[PDB]
Order: sequence, then C-alpha cells, then structure tokens
Amino acid sequence: DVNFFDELRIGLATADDIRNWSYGEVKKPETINYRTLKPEKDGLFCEKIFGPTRDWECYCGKYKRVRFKGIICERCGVEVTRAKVRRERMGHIELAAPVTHIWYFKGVPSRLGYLLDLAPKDLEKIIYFAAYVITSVDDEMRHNELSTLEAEMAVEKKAVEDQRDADLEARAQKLEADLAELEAEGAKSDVRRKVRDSGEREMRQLRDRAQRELDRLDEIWNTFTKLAPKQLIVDEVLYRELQDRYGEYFTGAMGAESIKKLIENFDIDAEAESLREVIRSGKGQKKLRALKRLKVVAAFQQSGNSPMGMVLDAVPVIPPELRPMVQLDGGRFATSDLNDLYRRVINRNNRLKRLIDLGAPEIIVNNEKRMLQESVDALFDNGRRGRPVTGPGNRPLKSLSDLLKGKQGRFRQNLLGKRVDYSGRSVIVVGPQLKLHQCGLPKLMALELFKPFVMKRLVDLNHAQNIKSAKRMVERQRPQVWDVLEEVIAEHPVLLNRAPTLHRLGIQAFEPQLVEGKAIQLHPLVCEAFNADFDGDQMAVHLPLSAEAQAEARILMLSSNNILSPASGKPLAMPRLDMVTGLYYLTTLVEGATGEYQAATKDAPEQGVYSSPAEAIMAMDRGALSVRAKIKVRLTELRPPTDLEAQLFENGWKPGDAWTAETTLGRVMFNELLPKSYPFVNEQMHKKVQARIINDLAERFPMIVVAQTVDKLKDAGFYWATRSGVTVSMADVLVPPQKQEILERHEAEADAIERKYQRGALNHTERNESLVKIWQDATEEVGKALEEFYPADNPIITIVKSGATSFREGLTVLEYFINTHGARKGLADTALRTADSGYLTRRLVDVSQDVIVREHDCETERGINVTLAERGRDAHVETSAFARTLATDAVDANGNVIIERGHDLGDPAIDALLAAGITTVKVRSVLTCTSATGVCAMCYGRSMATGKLVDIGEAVGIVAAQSIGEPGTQLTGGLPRVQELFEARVPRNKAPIADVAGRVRLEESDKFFKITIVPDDGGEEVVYDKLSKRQRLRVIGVLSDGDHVEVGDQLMEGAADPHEVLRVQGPREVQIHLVKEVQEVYRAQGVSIHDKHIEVIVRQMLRRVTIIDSTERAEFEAAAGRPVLMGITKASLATDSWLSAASFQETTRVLTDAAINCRSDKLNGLKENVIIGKLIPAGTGISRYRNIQVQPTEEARAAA
Ligand SMILES: [Zn+2]
Ligand SMILES: [Zn+2]
Repeated sequence: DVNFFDELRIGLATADDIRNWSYGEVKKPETINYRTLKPEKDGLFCEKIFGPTRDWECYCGKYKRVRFKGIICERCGVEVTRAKVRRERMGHIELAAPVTHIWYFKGVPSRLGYLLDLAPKDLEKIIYFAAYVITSVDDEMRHNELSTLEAEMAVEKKAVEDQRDADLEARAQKLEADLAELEAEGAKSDVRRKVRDSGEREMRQLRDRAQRELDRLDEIWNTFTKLAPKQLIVDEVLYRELQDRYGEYFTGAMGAESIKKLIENFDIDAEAESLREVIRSGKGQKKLRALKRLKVVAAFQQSGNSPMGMVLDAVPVIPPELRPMVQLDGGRFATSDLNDLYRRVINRNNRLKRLIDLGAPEIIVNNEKRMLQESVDALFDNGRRGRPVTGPGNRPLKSLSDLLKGKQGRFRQNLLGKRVDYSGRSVIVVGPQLKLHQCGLPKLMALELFKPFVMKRLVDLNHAQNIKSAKRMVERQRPQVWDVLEEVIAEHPVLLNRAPTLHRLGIQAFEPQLVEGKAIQLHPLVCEAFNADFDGDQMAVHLPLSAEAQAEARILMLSSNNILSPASGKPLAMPRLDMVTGLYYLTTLVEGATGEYQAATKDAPEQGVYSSPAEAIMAMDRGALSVRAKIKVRLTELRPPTDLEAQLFENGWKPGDAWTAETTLGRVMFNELLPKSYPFVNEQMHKKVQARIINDLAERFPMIVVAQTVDKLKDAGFYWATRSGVTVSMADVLVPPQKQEILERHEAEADAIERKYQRGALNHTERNESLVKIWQDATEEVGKALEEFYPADNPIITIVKSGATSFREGLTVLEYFINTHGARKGLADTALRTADSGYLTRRLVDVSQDVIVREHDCETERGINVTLAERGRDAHVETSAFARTLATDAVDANGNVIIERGHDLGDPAIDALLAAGITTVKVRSVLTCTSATGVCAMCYGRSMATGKLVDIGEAVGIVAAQSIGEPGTQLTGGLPRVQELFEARVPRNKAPIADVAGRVRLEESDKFFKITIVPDDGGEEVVYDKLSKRQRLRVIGVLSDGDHVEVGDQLMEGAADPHEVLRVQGPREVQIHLVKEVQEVYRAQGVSIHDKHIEVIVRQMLRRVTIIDSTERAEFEAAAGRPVLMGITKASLATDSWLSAASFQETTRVLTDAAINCRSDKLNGLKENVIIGKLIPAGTGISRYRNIQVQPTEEARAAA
C-alpha cells in the first residue's frame, strides 16, 4: 500500500497460479443454511476458506476476542482475523476434466485456432465434443505394417466385389426367368415394361449399396494412410471402424483435454521457424494467413507464458463480498448471479466425478464434460456462445465479463466515475449582486458541507466541550453555530459544476457566501460558461479539502482567473442579454435630446457645455440634461482618444489634466467603468464593441483589472437595462397590416402567371425565374413594410441592434397541423446532435489525453505557412494566425524586418505585419514539434485562456478534445463529416487529386467524366477515367480544359481520400488538409476553434509507421517503414498502456491480446494514474512541480 508502483503487468494464469491464489477448494454448491443463514462449510461463502464473518471470531466461537490473531480454530477451521479478508481471499475449483478458456476460443480471431491451425468452426467441434481429433500417430509401426494392411484391405475389398457381382447376376438371371414366364402367360406390353423397370432399378439399388460400402472402405484406408495429428474425424462411425482396426497405430480424443494434448507436444520454436517462411509466394493471403497467425505464435515465444494456460485445470472463485448474498430490507434475500454461475459449474463438475467413478458410458461422461465446458464459458463470458444462461424472468445472468465492462459497469465509468463525499447540489438562481469570484451558498448546504470544520471550531471555542457535543450542536442547528460558520467558510473556496461538463470552464471555484434560502446564487456572467439556464437548472458543489486542492481552486480554477474561452481566446464573461441592451441604451446618442448641446448664438454662449461630469449629473437629476444627449464637457480623471490627445498634449497623457470633448453623459459614465488608464471610446456600445473592447483591454491589463471591469459593466448594464424602457406589448408585436394585404397581392401574380403558363406563355424557365422575382419582390417588400413600420427605438428592434440576442394573426386548425410536422423533426434531430457529440468527444479525449507540454522549446526550425490576409485581411486569420509563434523572421521587401522570430504574434503584431503588407508567415506548430515527449511551449504558442505563453504543465490534448467536442451540439456537412475526418475513413463520395503537375484534358462522355493530366516532364500521362458527373468539378472559375494543375490540387468537388493525399503530398500536407476540412465544417456553423486544437488531434494520427520488413517514430532512430494515417479510435487502441486501452473499447480483445503478449504498463499516461489513484502526469502532477522545496529565506526568519 505504498501508492507508487512503477509497472502493471498481466499474463495467462496457470492452474498452479490459480491454486496458489486460492485459500482452499470450494467443494459444494451451497451458500448459506436456510435456517441458521450462516455460510455452509466447504461451499461458497465458507468462512474456513474466504474468511470469517465477524472480526476476530471463528465459526464455532471458541475464539472470540482480538487477543489471538493469525491463528486458526482447530474445530471450525476458521482463521481469527479481520472480516475484511472476506473481500480479498479467493477460492478455486479443481476440474475433473480440463476446460478451454472461452476468451481464447471464441474470441475473434481465435487465439487458439491461430495457434494450432484449427479453423474456429473446426476447433468449436473439438472442445464441444462434436468430432474426434488425432492426437498421436505411430509412423514406424504404420509404415512397417503398411504392406500387410494393404493386402488385407484389398482382399476384404475384393470379397465385397465378388459378393456384388454374384448378387447382380442372381437378380438378372432371376429377372430373365420372371420375364420368360410372361411369354408363356398373358403378355401385357405395359406390364412387360413395368416389370423390367422394377427389376432394372432394383439392380441399380443392389449395385449402389455395394458401391457405398466400397467407398466407405476406400474412405477408411485413405484416411488411415494419410492419418496425421490435428486431423478431425467427424464421422464417428468411421472413427470407430478406424479404431477397431489400426487402433494401436494412433490415438484420438475429444474435448478440452485433447486440445490440451495438442498443446503439450507443440514445439513453439519449430512451429515458428516453419512460419518464418517470408518466401513461399506470400503475395497471396496464404502467407498473410500465416502472417496473422505468426503474431500469436511469436508472442508465446518472445514471452515466457506456457500456451497451456488457455486450458484450465482449476478455476478461481471470486471473494464472497464481491458476489455478496445479503438479506434485503423487508425480509427478502438478494445475491449476485456469480453464485448461480459458480453453482452450475461446481454441480456439473461434481456430477462428473460421480460418473467417472461409476464407470458410466462415454456418451454420458462426454455429455458431462460438454456441460461442464459450457458452465465455465457462461461463468466467464455468458452469452458469448449460444443462448446465455437466464434466470427467472428470462434475463441473462451477469458473468465476470459483463461485471468487468459496461457503460455503467466497473470498466468504463463505474471505475472512472464514482460518487464523492463533501458534496451537494440544488437549483440555481441569478445572483446579480455577487462579485465574479463569489457564489451564493444556502446556509443549510454550507453547514452540512463544512460540518467537520464547524465542529472543531465550536469545540476550540468553549461552546461545546467535546466532539460529540459539537455534532448534535450542528445537527439540531442551534443558532450559535452560524457565527462560527462564516469563519470556517471565509477564504475557503468551493467548486461549482453543472452537467453536462463540456469544457473545463464547466467547473470553477468561488468564494462561498452564506445566503438565505435553499437555492444556489450563481453569478450572471458565468452562465455562458456553464450554459446554465435559470429554468430549474441544478448545479453541484464540491468542497476542496487538502491544501493542494484549495491551492488548485484559488489559482487554477478560480472564476475571475478564467475569463477567456480556452478554445477561441474570446471572452466568455463578457456582458450579454440585459447587460448589453442596458449599456447600448446608456451610450446611445439621441439627436435632439433634452439637454442637447447648442453652439454659441449671436447673443448667448454654448449652452451644452458643463464644468465637470458631476455637474451633468446634477443637471440630469433635474429635467435639464438627458443621459443620451450630445453635450460637451471637460474631463480631468479620464483618458482622451489616442489620436485626438496627441494634438492636445504630446507632453503626456492627462493624469489630472483637463480636456473637453463632446459625448453623451452615458458614454462618460460608461468610460468611468473602464480602467483609468484606458483611453476614451465615445461610441454606442454593441456586443462586438464591448467584445472588441474587452479583448483589447484583456491583452493590455492583468485579468484582475479585466475581472473588475466586467463586473462594473454588469452593474451598469443591469441598472440601465431597467431604465431602458424595454417591454413587450401588442403594439410592439402585432402585425403590419400592409403585409397581409400585399401578400394577397403578390399571391395573385403567382396564380395568374400559372394561368399564363398553362396556355403557352410558359417559355420554359421564364416561369421559374418570374415566380422567384415575385416571391422575392414580395419577400423584400415585406421587410421594408415591416422594418420601416417599426420605430427605430422599438423594444424589439433595440434588443436586435444591441446584439443581446409570425403567429400574430393566429393560425386556423389546418394551418397549425402542418406546422407540427416540421417542429417535431427539430426536437428529434436535436436528440441525435447531443449523443454523437458526446461519443465523438470521448474518442477525441481517448486519443489526445496524454498530450502535454514537456519542455519550453524543442528548437526545431520546422513550421507551417499561413495565408494571412489576401485583400491586397483574411477572414480566418483569427483561428490560424492569432496566438502563434514565428519560426522565421518577418522580412519586408524593402529590407525592414518587422516582428522577430519566436514572437507571440498578438493582434497588434498582425496589424504591424499588415502595415508592411506581408501576405504569408511561417509559424511554429505542434504538427512540426520535434519534442520526444508531448509538445513544447513555443511550438504550441499562447494559451487561449491565459493570453500568455502556455505553461509547461498544460495538458493541451484534453483541452483540444473539449474545444472540439463542445460545439458539436451546433452541427447540422456536419457531425458525420467530422467523424469521417477524425476517423480517417475513405470519404463518403471520393474525389481525386492530381498525382503530378501539368496540363489537364477534360473529356466529356455520357457514361463518365474523364480527366487526363499531361505532365510537364513530360512523362506518362495520368488518367482519371472513372468519374461521376453528379460530383461536378472543382472551382478555381471552374477547372476547364487546358488549365494548369499542381501536385496537390483537387480535381473534382467532394472529399479527397486522406490516405491518397498522404502518399502523394506526404505526412505534413495531410495534417494541413485534415485541419483544413475539419475547420471548414465548424466554420460553416460559425464556430471559432483555433487551429492548434485540431492540430493537436491530427498530430496523433501520423505518429506511427507501417513495418514492411524488420509503430512509433522514436524506435527507428535506435527495416523500412512508411508514414501511416489512421483514425483516432485505431490510434487510441494502439497506446502503450493496456489498461488504458482496455477501458476505451472492447476490453476482451485488449485483455486477451495483452495477457498473451504479457505486456507491462509503465503507468505513463494519466488515465492509468486516475484508475489506480495516482497523481496524473500533468499540471501539478509533473515531477518538476510536485518536488518543489519551500524554505523561508534566512532574511525573513530574522524579521520573525
Ligand atoms: Zn471455531
Ligand atoms: Zn516543438
């Protein structure tokens, strides 16, 4: 129980291993006495083997006190020790007949079948007693006696011929007499042919019966001469006759013991060398059939596992506590299915001993071994072969396989996902008055959550005298604890989470504030992250305990420290909904306002000017100044625009200096919210403006400044959202009466046009275009009739303009029916959007979880170019160029270098680059990182969450998977296309790529399109004859006849085979393609994902190569292999960790292949450490971080 083990290894458990594990053989299929209800002896639950029921108490009771431990009672045979051993100790069952392990027999491909060259359909007939197998053969005796055996065989065969020919002549000669009697008697011409037909056919019968015996004889002899071990004799009768004679020359048997023998005399090395034949043709599958099988044969040779392990002589019995039998509440009993499966095994096994001792016939005995064989199969993997064993109600019993795996089973999530103490949940309610780092916690919830803490505090304080006195003091909720509760809660962070958890921001830390009520008060800014509606949504609370946990919450998972989306870098805590309209109304400029500014007239000065913002406030309180007026005022503690100030100053930005600009009091009150160092804005604030502003100020200020600035915007937005006058009513919605009238107007144009179409004015496409012109003219006419009819400041329009976000006439009966037909498809289609996105996100995580930053820099010059603008700004520079690092300097044509290599490439850098007009830039990428382990900080680049360089410990693979899986809910060219890419499957509709460079010859044929490429070598022409016209052409105009094509261009519309572009353009260009297509899907849905996230996933596909002649890349540096592209699922299953891969998909094959290979897991990944409870090798788990030493400086200790 050290908690730090290096490796974890498997292997075939031999009969001895099982016997060594067990604490005694369970001999009876009994559980507990129906009266005493105590465990029966020698049976399941037997305390004499598994363990005592009570601590330090034997079965009889002659030893009861803890005084004696480690001894065994000489009466009941029970060891006096803790009752827990009942959960650690196993038993075993000695089988009267060997049995095959179903995992190596029925497990496809048959591990045993591949190990002995027995087809699974043939092997199934052997171990289940459906055919005999030749175990041994005496070659010398069969050869020395072949002469006499052949003679005796020919003689016996001849005696059959002499009988046959003698019989036919007796039938034909007798038929001649019967027919001769017909001439003397009345001759019926019909009967004459009827008798002959009867006689002739009878001869054929007599002659064919003889032939069949001859063939049976020939069959007997041929099989005996060619008789070789591993041959199967399914004929039984043949086998018996093959045993009556020649029985002393060979041997044969059925069942697992026969398979046990074939494995006995089996030279593993000899069978391998004959399989080492890389010659003997091999281009055909015949060698692959040996190639595929050689893996299973070599695995046993390279390891020490004896292949005998595939046949069990003893079966281990799982401890009772894992298969418990307890009496349910209400008097009823409950017990696991394993007990009924073990019972079937131990019953049939015992009956076999009985039959063996009774000298029963082999039909009965063999029938028992077959029954025993099936009982062990059911015990291990019930249902894997034949119908599963079902109990009352016809439900399949849960075997050990099912118990191991399952979605809710102990393999996938029952082991990974477990319930935790110090937790709780409740419905959430808005907490508009909360600080971003705070959360409303119901007093009762915070009480029970911190119960141990408050118990100690109110005991330290002489309120309660002992612990027990403190417990009741909290349970009864005596009013004296509350004051103690706010202390224990102070500066003690708690974790909030809302299911489902999509990204890491779905869990954040908060300062707990005791709040009246039973609900949880959530800050209104984190809703975006949690995606938390306030329509009854619930959230969970977890209480970090250890000092490390609290440190991780305060530092890593603090709410205020996580503002930017770790997927796009954009801000999530940005104001939204009311806060937007509130600020939109606050800063909007209304012409002709109440206190509007007026230029000095002939006899009066300017009346819109005000001394300070305070004066404007006083003027606002009176009916003088409107918040949205165009007044001009002087400012002393605010910052003027960068461009305007330079004129007014240059000596320095105003710290207390005065300056006058014309704005609105709102815009003044707004800028007061921003930092004092931030220049003035003077604009009506939209989501984007506030989004544009929050970003800009997030780069130039620490997040604490951004955290407080977003909080201040929340208050203002909410405050002015109320004074905004935004309310809905009939006059706000209603209907533009011109619409219904004008709609009936244009409808007449479409009906009479059809009238004109029928007569002869159709003119083909004239109708389709005309009807479209009318429909779009009316559709465009209603927009104006509605947009111009709605006031500019209409509440519906205001909400739309700010960016926070027709049944008005009513529908008749039939109209509403049609609407339901489509509305129900959206709800059902939405059900499939969430399932697959979570199934994709799991595979994504399954393949990239072990990817973490391991070093600051790998120092590789390799990089990837970026298109970066094309106007002569690109539309997607924010996803691929932003937050990158330059592998090479940015050189201008004029010789001036701007932005040096290894720079952060901030948006100001993008503009500085755009200033010099540089189209492309080479950039570091995880696709090119040469890090031996994971990736490096520089290659990865800026962390989207922190805005700075990525920290060394960051586990970017998981963040990438979440960044990709989360938006999967918004996929419609959607989720299937994405899985098509990440899984590396050939495209749904394949598309060709240019295999070389040169011109193109477009040929038009009704059957198919033909694209020939004339190389510029010029060498052999490349023909792409097979082409479906339904696939269209690729766009540049369209690819026409005679155009030039490059080495990687796509010829027709569709998806190019990634495996195709791999061998053509190489690995690096494949990864650029996959990221290109993947990002294009999400971009189609308006989803902003930084390329690096996709790149992290793509990096893991090209990490291995195929070995054509004697896998990862690092092994080759210390025998030719080609770069390989493979899907995430296949790649994940190829991980070095076997229990990690076992938890992923199909645990049986991984477990069987792992046990045979005898693999050892070094616990390198983080999934493994999660299962066993070790510190994951990421974040605070890295060695460099967890081995830090904290010693106070000698100078500080002096101060004391
Ligand atoms: Zn005893
Ligand atoms: Zn690197």
